[PDB]
Amino acid sequence: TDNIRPTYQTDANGTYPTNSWQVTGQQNVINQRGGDQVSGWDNNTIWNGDATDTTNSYLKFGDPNNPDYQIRKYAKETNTPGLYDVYLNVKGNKQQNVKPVDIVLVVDMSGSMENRAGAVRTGVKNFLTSIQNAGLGNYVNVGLIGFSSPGYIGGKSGYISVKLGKAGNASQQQAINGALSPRFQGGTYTQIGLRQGSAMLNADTSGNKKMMILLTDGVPTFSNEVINSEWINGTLYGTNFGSSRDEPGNTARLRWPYTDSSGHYIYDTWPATLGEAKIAKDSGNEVHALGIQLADDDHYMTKEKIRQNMQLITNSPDLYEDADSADAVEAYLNNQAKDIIKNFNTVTDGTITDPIGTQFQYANNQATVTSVGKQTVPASELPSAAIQDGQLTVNHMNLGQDQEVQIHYQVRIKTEDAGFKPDFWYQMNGETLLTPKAGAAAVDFGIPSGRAPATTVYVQKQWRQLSNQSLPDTLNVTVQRKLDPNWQQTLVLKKADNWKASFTAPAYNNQGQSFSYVVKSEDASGIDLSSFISSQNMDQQTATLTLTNQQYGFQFQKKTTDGTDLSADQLKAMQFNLTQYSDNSFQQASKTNAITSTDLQALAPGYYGIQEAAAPTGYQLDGTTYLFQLTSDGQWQYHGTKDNVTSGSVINGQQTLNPVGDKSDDFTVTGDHQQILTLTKYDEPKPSMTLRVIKQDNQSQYLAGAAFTLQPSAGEAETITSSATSEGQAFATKLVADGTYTMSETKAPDGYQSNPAKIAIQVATTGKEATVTIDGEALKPGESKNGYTLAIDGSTITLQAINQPLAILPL
Ligand SMILES: [Mg+2]
Repeated sequence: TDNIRPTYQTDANGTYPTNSWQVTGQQNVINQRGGDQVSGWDNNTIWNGDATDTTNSYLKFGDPNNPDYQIRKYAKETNTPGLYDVYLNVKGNKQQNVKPVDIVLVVDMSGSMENRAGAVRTGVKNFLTSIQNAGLGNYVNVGLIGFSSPGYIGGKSGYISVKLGKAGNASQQQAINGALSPRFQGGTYTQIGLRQGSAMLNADTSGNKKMMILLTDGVPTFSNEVINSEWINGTLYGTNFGSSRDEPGNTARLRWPYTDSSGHYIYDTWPATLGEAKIAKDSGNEVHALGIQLADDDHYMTKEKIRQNMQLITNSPDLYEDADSADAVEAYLNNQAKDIIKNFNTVTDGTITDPIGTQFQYANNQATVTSVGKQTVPASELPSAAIQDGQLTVNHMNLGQDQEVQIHYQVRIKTEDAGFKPDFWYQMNGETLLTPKAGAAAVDFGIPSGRAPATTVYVQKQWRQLSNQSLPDTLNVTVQRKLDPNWQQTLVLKKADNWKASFTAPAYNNQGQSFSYVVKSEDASGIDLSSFISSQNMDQQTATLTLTNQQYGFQFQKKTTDGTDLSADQLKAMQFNLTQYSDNSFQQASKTNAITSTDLQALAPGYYGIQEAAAPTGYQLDGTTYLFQLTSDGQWQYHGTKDNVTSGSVINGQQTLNPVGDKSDDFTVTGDHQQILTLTKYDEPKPSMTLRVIKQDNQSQYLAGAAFTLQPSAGEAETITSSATSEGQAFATKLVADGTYTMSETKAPDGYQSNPAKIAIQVATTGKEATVTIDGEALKPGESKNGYTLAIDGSTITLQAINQPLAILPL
């Protein structure tokens, strides 16, 4: 068998069969080639791996052309990666060139048998036929002893005999069946049957197995005189016999009982009959018996007692059976035929031991046994197969000519273990052994190997910034998988390579699925990324783990309740401050910076406030500080105001805020990934006043052409020229609430005296009234001072100015 012990190699590619084959179209399993003891390994390097195959890649023991047994172990990958079908096939045979067995049929041909007789005739004929049809004709010598009583069947002898002969032989068959053909008649001298059957068995010392099968209805009515006897386990056994005979004829009970030379009482034919059986057994014969429709022995002995006695004729009770009908008789003999045929199997109570390989686990604990040879192994003869404690064991294998069994189980390669190598052959079994019979040397199945291939996984960084400033040139990341505490993979993602790198890993996990990877970046000292909030996704289709760094930000837009546009001048006086807080109480600012309506400020997760500190010129100040939060996962939350802090509501799309006269402020979340929080802040205008000048000469005529200039406190100077009309001329510049202004005639018209008087106007907080002074002195509506008369009607301030002609020395 040296020529067919599977050999394995181990090297940088793993451990695998040196003489191998592959399954057509699969690259991750490798099996052991078949062979025979003469030629060695077969030439079959690839075939389909179909489990219904019974011809390819077997290891054949004995005659290469007619093996004693042949075996196969191979694996095939399933449609689930890492999960393999494994199959063990074993086919048997009938033995060749071994000694025959000798069987003597000992047939009760007494009258009490004849419809018993007819089932015996047919049963015996089928017994011989069965052995012939199984090709064991030449391995079974069968003889016959038929008994009745002296004078009937056998003549004086009381028995007939057909010598031991091959069961397969036509003339031997005829001789046996011809001998059993006369009508059964006479007494029942069971002792002579047992004696002569044993003598036939013992006539040589070839060393063949010796077997006697006794067919009787169980009541011996003739026996030899019992001379000595022994009591053994509370039954009486005759041990020495005279030539005189006890002849009760139609019952076992003696007419004239006696005490024998061992001082034991003999009152029936049983001591003699059991005695003779004991003598046969002691000589090395195996005695089987069929009790055919046992009936009460008149009113002497119950059928139950007879049955008890019958169970002592055989070597053990096991080897006595009852037959209740003609079919039971044929079935018994058929089963005796099968048992004898089974005797010549090359595999008898055979076993397989199959420990799973280190790098594999059982998919499940199911080991399915099926018959697949041309001759069926019935469900009751099929061996047992069980998986337990990392071992598949197959027991009670019984296989004759053209009988083959297949055992199927499943194993999964473990890729997750810390030491696992992809693209590396691991054996699916430990040493896997058929022991075909008790005491026989074990023989090896060929062990398959499996592997999981490596695959390339890509890691990519995606940046979504609010600027397009310089990003870092590199970024360090760490990959992990599901969380696996040993497995890690660091990578350097580089601007130069489109922010993409790769690693290799096993293509699938312990369950044959793609690994779920997670990735995280490390801090880079030279650049601040607290304003980026990362998210990730493995796209199995592209084999790419993308880490998305999303920048978040805040901005505001400023509006007016009235609906007018704001000047660039107006926006110059406006101030907004962004505050950041330490915690969700917003009780302590960590910082406060100016933010304009053209800014988009990147924000790290935190707590924040936005407040108008100064209104655009013309508009009222709303000093409300709105409070908000950017969470760690890029959620926006509204936390009310400084006056009334709330616990934080998620802002979903928009969140309407406090009323501003006519309108409401709002927070609105914008940008394509909700990355921008936009404040819309409204401003309501300050109520205002208009200033107009009426101009006259010293004689009540309106006087065009006098220049008057209005100087706002922090605003811009405006000059107008008087009309020659009662309506006068207005300034376009609105005198807004709280505002300070001065005015004077900056250019008298030609021929008129300049008037240097200084009008100061201070508008009330309401913006619906004003206080007026002139060269420091209070001037009230209706009153006059230094050429000016004041009137105030609603929100209109009117100054009537009188111009004096240049003085002339009169002549
Ligand atoms: Mg009888």
